[PDB]
Amino acid sequence: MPHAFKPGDLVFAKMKGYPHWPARIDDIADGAVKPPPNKYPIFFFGTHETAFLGPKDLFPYDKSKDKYGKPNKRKGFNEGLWEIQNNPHASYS
Ligand SMILES: CN(CC(=O)N1CCCCC1)S(C)(=O)=O
Repeated sequence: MPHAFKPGDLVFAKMKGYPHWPARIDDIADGAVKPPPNKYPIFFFGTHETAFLGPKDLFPYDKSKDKYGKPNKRKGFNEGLWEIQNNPHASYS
């Protein structure tokens, strides 16, 4: 059965107005800003943006890739697909 989300989990993350987007659950570094309660820090591949999202917007990558893992014209998306497939745990700083 599934566990709660944890840092390093890979997902497609959904934001109003954007296609389901390759992303990961990030860690929070020592001394770094924490997310609000019930929210996770989501690192979006390709754009390298962070937003705070709850589970309703997080789709596990293995289950969802056949549906959501296809090229999109949006800035940074295809770069994102390469990152999530080829080096999802690297430093993108
Ligand atoms: C987090 N993204 C949306 C977003 O806030 N923005 C898009 C990038 C420029 C700033 C505004 S995403 C899903 O990576 O496209």
